[PDB]
Amino acid sequence: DAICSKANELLQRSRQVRESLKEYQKISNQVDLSNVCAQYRQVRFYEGVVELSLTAAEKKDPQGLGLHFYKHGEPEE
Repeated sequence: DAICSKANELLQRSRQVRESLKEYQKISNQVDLSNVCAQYRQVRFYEGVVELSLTAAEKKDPQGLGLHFYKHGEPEE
């Protein structure tokens, strides 16, 4: 929440103008990231953003739970 707001600000300062990028990496998580992502791109940060997205994906899951889900591929839990 508040942390998220801080993150947006973190990037926002970075929008104005390496360090802020790092600060973002620390914060990265969830849906708000979508909006935040557009911001990363503004200063041509495509490459870092992908690892960012990927790391986040792994961070929530750790780990390999989804793979099991696919194996069954069941609609059940």
